[PDB]
Amino acid sequence: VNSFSGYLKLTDNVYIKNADIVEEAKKVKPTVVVNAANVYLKHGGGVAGALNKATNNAMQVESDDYIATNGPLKVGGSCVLSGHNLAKHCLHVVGPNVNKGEDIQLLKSAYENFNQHEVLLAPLLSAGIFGADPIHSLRVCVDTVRTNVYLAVFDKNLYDKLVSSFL
Ligand SMILES: CNC(=O)C[C@@H](C)Nc1ncnc2[nH]c3cc(Br)ccc3c12
Repeated sequence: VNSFSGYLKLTDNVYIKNADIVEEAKKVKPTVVVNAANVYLKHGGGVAGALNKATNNAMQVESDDYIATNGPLKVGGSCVLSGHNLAKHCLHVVGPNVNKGEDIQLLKSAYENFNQHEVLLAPLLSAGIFGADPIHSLRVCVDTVRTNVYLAVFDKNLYDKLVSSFL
């Protein structure tokens, strides 16, 4: 039993809700919140900009030190950093950005990072400003993640479409 509330169950291990991931993290304080990161950990907009804003820019300060030490992530890769006031940990995961020409096949590799964590609160990778089809992202999530994932979808119209079209 966990504290996630109001989710629709899609499969044995995947759950979904129309919710602002920032507000959801603040309420649940999950062990892991997933950020929709880029390779530079520049949290300017989309989910990343919103999560970082909620940390009062502490996420960005920590991220800049991480990059200065380690260099950029790989597309499809991840790193674990602090969750600040939102969660114990933040798993920064880089899905391919279609608006940069990146290989959509890398979306499966991106979701594989979730399997290193027993339970996660997450957005749909490569959705939103990353330009991928969210219906496809949900399909890859369900077919790749084996651990327990609670998906927050900000847009109500999109949430209803994802549920209604789910096979
Ligand atoms: C239409 N874009 C998506 O669907 C992409 C998806 C990854 N974005 C989000 N997903 C879940 N919760 C979220 N809260 C937010 C608050 C702010 Br401001 C900006 C974005 C999000 C956000």
